[PDB]
Amino acid sequence: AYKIVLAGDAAVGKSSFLMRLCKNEFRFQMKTLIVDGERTVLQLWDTAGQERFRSIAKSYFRKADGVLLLYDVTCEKSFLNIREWVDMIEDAAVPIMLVGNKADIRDTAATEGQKCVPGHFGEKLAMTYGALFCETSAKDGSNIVEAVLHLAREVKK
Amino acid sequence: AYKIVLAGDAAVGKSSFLMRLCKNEFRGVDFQMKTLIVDGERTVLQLWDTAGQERFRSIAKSYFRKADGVLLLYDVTCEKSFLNIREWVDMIEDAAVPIMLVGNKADIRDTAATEGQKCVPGHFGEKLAMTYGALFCETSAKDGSNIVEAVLHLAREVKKR
Ligand SMILES: Nc1nc2c(ncn2[C@@H]2O[C@H](COP(=O)(O)OP(=O)(O)O)[C@@H](O)[C@H]2O)c(=O)[nH]1
Ligand SMILES: Nc1nc2c(ncn2[C@@H]2O[C@H](COP(=O)(O)OP(=O)(O)O)[C@@H](O)[C@H]2O)c(=O)[nH]1
Repeated sequence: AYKIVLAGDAAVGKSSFLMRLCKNEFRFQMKTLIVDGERTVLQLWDTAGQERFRSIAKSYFRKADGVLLLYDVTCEKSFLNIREWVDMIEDAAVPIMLVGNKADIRDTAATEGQKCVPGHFGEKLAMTYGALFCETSAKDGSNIVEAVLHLAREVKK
Repeated sequence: AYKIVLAGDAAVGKSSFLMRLCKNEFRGVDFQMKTLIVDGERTVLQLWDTAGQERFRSIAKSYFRKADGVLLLYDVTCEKSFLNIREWVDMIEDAAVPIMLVGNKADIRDTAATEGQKCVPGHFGEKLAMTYGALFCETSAKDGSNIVEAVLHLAREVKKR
């Protein structure tokens, strides 16, 4: 099994991402992917409930084969804090997949004149880090399985 | 595209350097594509900086490993930023690459010296660059002095590897 860690600030949607991926619903865990030819099993750890414990995050990053690092496209601070998480991963570690989650609210946010992190900011930040990038919605399921497959393919190298 | 990172202490003028270079103006991650003519040929640069991330040593190192070259800035009117050049060079040499040492804000040297404030003379900048085998240049993001020239000098050394 490949050990995959979900990290990012509280309230970015880590628990929701896992439930959508594993149980297909919105309100460690095991996940079998078919990646290219092969059956590929993931063991999925998350830092939800424990985000403030740097030592726990760091320990997870040490045992990780790969990291899914979420921010929330509607929460600017969660995107600013990506630097805090990546520094911890670079020190303790591994493929990183940067995920702009909650992409489904962007239209609502935009309509009501509220600020969202544009996707190209995430693409560019991810590029500087040598990280993959993906926008997802744990709510409507969009890109959820695809983000994890893109990470798994990079881990299998 | 050659990958070029700007580094150095906060407030040395990394953003201002990039904005002057890429947009010819002075007023997420700073990230710009820039085409230069180096000798005969078109040469594409992928440029970013460590503004907002200076205190993250693991990220800095990751950036220095990924760079084809570094523009490393200090502020000629701020001695501490110059002394810290030695910390930055250690990280760059530990990580990996051509370095261009840039003494930025050269336009303020007269204002500093008029007001009794200490500045780093270019001779000291050149001497530190020679210690490390780095290129050296003084620049001003504010008035545009030597900004493109610095980058071209680095790009030539990067193409030579
Ligand atoms: N609209 C929307 N809400 C989401 C999404 N993902 C999570 N949420 C909501 O964001 C809040 C925080 O989500 P949660 O999964 O608990 O985040 P965690 O703290 O990172 O584990 C909850 O109210 C979720 O319903 C998403 O993709 N879209
Ligand atoms: N006078 C002068 N000021 C500059 C120059 N470059 C940057 N600054 C100013 O110094 C401050 C820090 O610059 P900034 O680009 O944000 O530096 P950074 O933290 O390294 O990215 C800003 O207020 C700039 O306007 C320069 O060449 N001359």
